[PDB]
Amino acid sequence: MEQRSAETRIVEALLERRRLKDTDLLRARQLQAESGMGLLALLGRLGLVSERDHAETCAEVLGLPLVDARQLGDTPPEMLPEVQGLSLRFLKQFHLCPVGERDGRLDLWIADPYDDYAIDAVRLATGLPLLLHVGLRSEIDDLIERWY
Repeated sequence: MEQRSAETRIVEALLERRRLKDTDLLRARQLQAESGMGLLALLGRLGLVSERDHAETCAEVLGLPLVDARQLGDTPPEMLPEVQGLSLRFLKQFHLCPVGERDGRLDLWIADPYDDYAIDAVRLATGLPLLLHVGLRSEIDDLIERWY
């Protein structure tokens, strides 16, 4: 049956013949991520979908909570050292912010909860399991400047 895209299988053949390295792909993907050419992100940037409809619909489809900026404080809470792993630059680029730990889990406030690239970058850098809370992109961005 269907399993992988044609492009995935071509990249894999190239990797097996060592015409690509694992390292090439981490970099390509990083660049793809920074391009902002995802579908919803681009619709947003064109003015065609409000932050709120984006936020609400994302929450709803993924069965996630939606957190208002008024439900958070004006300084970061105390958090396990390795919210390092997370540069302020990374937070701004992907519009997300760690806002808490209860208990082993890191609460992550995120504008694009469908963005597995960014969520897996945070899982990896942090080594903590995540709990996802959706917010409006601008609210998250203001929080970031405000705390950091």
